[PDB]
Amino acid sequence: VFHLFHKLLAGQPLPAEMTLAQLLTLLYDRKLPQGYRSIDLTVKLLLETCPIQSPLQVFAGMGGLALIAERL
Repeated sequence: VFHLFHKLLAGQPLPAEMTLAQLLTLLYDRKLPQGYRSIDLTVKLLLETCPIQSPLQVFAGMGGLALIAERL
C-alpha cells in the first residue's frame, strides 16, 4: 500500500479520495504560504474538508456573476 504524506500533516496518511482542493485547504489552515508553488508530498509504504474556493467562487461571492448576466 502506498500512502501520501505532507510535512505539515506530519505522520498522518492522507485519505486517497481527499482531492487536491481539500488538501490545499488543510495546508493553508496549517500555515502553508498562500500560493506556494507546489504541494510537496512523500510517497511512503479529513474527507469532510471543504475544497479551496475557486476563482469563480470568489468572483460570484462578490456578486460578479450577476454583473456577467446583465451583459450576456
